[PDB]
Amino acid sequence: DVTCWKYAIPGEPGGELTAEEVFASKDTAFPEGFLWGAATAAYQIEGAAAEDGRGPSMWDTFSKIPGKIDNGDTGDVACDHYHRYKEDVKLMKGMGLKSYRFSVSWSRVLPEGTGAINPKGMEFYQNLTNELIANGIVPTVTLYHWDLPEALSKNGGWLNEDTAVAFGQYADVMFQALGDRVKLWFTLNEPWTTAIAGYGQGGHAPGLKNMAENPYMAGHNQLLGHAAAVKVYREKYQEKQGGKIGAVLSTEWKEPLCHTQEDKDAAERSLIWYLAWFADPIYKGDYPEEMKERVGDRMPAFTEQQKQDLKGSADFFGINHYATNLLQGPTEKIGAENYFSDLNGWIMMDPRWAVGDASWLSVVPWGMRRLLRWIKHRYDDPVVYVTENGLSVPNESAMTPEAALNDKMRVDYLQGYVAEMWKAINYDKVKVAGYYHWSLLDNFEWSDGYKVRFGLVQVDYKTQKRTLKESAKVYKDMIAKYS
Ligand SMILES: [Ca+2]
Repeated sequence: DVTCWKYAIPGEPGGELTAEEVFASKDTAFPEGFLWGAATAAYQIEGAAAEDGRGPSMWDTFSKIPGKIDNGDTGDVACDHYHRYKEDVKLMKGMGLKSYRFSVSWSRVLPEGTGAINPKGMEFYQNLTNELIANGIVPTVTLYHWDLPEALSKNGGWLNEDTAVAFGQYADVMFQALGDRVKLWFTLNEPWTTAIAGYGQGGHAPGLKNMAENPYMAGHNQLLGHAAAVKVYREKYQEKQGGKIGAVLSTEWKEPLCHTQEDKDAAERSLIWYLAWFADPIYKGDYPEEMKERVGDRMPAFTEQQKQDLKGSADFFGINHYATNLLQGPTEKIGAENYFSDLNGWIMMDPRWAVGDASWLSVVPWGMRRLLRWIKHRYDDPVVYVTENGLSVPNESAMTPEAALNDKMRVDYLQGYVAEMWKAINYDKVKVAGYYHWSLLDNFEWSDGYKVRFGLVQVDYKTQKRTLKESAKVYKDMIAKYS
């Protein structure tokens, strides 16, 4: 008499409403001033990797090593956005985007990660910022989106607290240069992924392998980096510039496989290990107690000063979200030994769910609603920005370019997840203030290379031609309708 594979919540307001029904309703509206946007990251789109003074990032180093990137791809050229940024901004104007989320290449501004500003690098981000504002688009900026300067990577990267210090000094430089115009700052993008993929599994730069200790240490120093950047911002810039700052965290929604307390506990535990790992420090001042107790001497301890620096170090909750996982309570005692054994949960997908162009991307729109609601509950009703959400259409690169433009699945993903976001705003009272679709452009999808396509806008990498897909046009109409 144990119910499994049944995710509907009895009595949930709006639970049964389809995306079509949500958008057909005359009463469906979004908050005033809602920031409809799209997101990118510097290494994924800019190119010009070794021109105009840019120093190498650890992803330049990583991508040059045979076997690290699928199909031998690199970010050397990417979408050539460094040269073509004016055209890309005009595309965004045409779509009526309210806002754009981009990242700054740390090593384009500070080639060694510290020291002298590279004038042409700084000038690019000033020019990009001005171009956005001149075209009515609100610029929002990610300071760290994985392109750690190689010089810092060589000195231990996020396993070295020196990197956190350097990050704070870099944030300082960017606030001073752009903060008169940029009023929404994201410190780090997906510290989970940097820690696990970059330092734990080695699938991402810098390619290190240790799941017992490295993820927790890399997470630790990223958090210290966040605290340092926010401290600078609050003390030196915030009163004067009147902007806001926060982190961009990430997780799948974690849904219990069965209606048992064991599976409910396992699902909650995965949310803690993925998201609260970073958010409890930022909102409450320390790691979750259950993580400290489970992980023991493999979890670094914050000093008293660090806890003070971390508590309350966000003005909003940035969240990247794509997918949902089912969680099961293990039936045999799991030993705490490494990140995935520590969280004591068995992870799976419902085979009935559609998937994107990688196995991690399950298409489960209601996960968006449930995660947003979870965030509201745990972190005392913060301002929330959905800072990434999007779809890689399976085998899109093997389609004719013409067929790829008719991206019905991406249309359905956009509509579905936005409708469930709306439910969170309307029924669950989550204070969502913006939504940034991943991505404006097809781009360098890290270790998957260019084969995996997330764009609203198709890029022909041979000619660099941009072409709007169906989803871009649907998104344009959505934004105009709900201003
Ligand atoms: Ca200029």
